[PDB]
Amino acid sequence: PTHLSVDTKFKTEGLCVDIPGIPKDMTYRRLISMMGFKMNYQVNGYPNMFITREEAIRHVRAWIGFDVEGCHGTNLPLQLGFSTGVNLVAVPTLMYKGLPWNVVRIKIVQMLSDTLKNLSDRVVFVLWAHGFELTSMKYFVKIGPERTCCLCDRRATCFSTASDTYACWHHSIGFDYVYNPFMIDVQQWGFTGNLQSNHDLYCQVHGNAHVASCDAIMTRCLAVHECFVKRVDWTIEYPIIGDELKINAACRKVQHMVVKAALLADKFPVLHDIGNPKAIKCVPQADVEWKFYDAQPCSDKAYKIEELFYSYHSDKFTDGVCLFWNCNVDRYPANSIVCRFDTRVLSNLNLPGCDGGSLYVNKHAFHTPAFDKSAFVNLKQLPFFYYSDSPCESHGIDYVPLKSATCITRCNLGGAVCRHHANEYRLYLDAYNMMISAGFSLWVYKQFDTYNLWNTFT
Ligand SMILES: C[C@H](Oc1ccccc1F)C(=O)O
Ligand SMILES: [Zn+2]
Ligand SMILES: [Zn+2]
Ligand SMILES: [Zn+2]
Repeated sequence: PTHLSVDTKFKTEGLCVDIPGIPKDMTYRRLISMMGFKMNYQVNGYPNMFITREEAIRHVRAWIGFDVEGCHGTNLPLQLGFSTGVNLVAVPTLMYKGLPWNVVRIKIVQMLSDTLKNLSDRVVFVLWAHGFELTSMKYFVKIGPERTCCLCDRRATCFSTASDTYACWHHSIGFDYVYNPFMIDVQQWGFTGNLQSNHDLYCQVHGNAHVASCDAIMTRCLAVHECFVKRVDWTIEYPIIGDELKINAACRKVQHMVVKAALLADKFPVLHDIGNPKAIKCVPQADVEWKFYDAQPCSDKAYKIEELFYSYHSDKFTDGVCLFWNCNVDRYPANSIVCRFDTRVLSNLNLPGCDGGSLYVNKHAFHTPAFDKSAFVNLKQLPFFYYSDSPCESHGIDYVPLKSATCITRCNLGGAVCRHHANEYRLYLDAYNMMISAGFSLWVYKQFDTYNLWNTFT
């Protein structure tokens, strides 16, 4: 029970308008053969072009929606649409004019390689299969045993007929065939009605401009909805592909800094920590009464503050301060410290999601509801600052004297930042900029003022 058996049944009703007469009784084995591919009884790491829903979820970074619409099918031009927004027109002889397959296949390899090189070791074509997309694969896809890249140790994803060589997404410049792609037909999952009617039940952000790329985007969106919005699996781990470790470490440093300074500046007697049920006190030495409230990361809509706080805990969330560290609510109370992931951010960790939301993949996959500026009406943006009450002592990298109004330390109060605090400030600032650029936004109660931290040095 690891791969999808080629002898598994494939429902063909969705294919019979493009392919009339198609047998009702059909396996993946017969479908792959009908698509013009020969598997040759091969136990060389590629047992099936099609994969299970579980294998698809583990490889969500590889997902590329793909749709083919007949422009006029042997004698007719085809419009090839991808979830990157690209539309290519292939003649048998972003909107691109009609061109023969030998040049279309070069564009396909370039587009996939540039989209996927920093995300995944493969491609998973996410389909809402009606026939033409499956019969078009023979024109740009080659299959065979699992291979390695000619220039590196990564698995091969592309083939070149010019050189008779194989390459990964990073080394495929000039390559013309997609090699050993994977695919999944969403229409096999058991749906009633067409793609648009199922997609529109959960999403208003993607429309139907009636082009192939619109269908491709909708197909991947419906797949993300089914796999990450309604169903949520936090047991699945994802490989490190970027700055995951530094971002996570930075997040822990900023949370401790900000919460510690808020408690020192306003002396709240109670902190209401709302969110992750596995949360730990981020400022363990603080005097404050720390109370926890369990809420898993919402993946569909942001929590209504009325449901989190009301229906009869100190009960009085108005006493002291509320900490919402990645706990996405519709409207934060005025007495809050907030970290909210901005879904609009462009990065290799943040994948496009459903209904304005995004799929943030860092160790685990978290579908996050659309960033909404109106959630922060009772608060303000948290300014950058660095605070430290530790002794001014170097212990144990070169130096240029630090001058900064935001280095809140005893040495800066005394008129000259020490070397230890300058090094810690620069480290903190790098961690802070890393967290911000990853897409996290920080918000605080309007009365927050770092001028109140200077008198903690007496
Ligand atoms: C990020 C990108 O966003 C849109 C794409 C098409 C239409 C509306 C969108 F918001 C996507 O979902 O692929
Ligand atoms: Zn390579
Ligand atoms: Zn959508
Ligand atoms: Zn110092």
